[PDB]
Amino acid sequence: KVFGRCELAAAMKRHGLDNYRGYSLGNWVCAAKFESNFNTQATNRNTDGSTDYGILQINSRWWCNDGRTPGSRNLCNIPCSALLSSDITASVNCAKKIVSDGNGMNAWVAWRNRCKGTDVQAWIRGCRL
Ligand SMILES: [Cl-]
Ligand SMILES: [Cl-]
Repeated sequence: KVFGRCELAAAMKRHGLDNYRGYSLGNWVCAAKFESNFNTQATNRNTDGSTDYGILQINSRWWCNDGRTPGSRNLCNIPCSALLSSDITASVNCAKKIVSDGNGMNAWVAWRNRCKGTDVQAWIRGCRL
């Protein structure tokens, strides 16, 4: 599913990501834009052989099981395909675990390079939240 910007903002808010671990909702919408263009089906292979899945490009080296990343953890205890659903619950629940691990949203390289330090509130401007 390719979410609309406000559509994804409302879904994230309803799932309690807004202000989670101190990250206002625009941070999550900005990260999702650059990680996946709001497309739940996005997948990308990493150089180490792991793959990133879903709206927040959650990786199989640590967080989900895709059956092909040797030496892996599955810290969210889910198949990586659950992160590609039109229902973003699994992506949100797993993102909450990732952002609570010590490095905050710096775990998402695209958030650090393209959202951190920018006016991230602009990502939810005009949305009826
Ligand atoms: Cl915001
Ligand atoms: Cl933090």
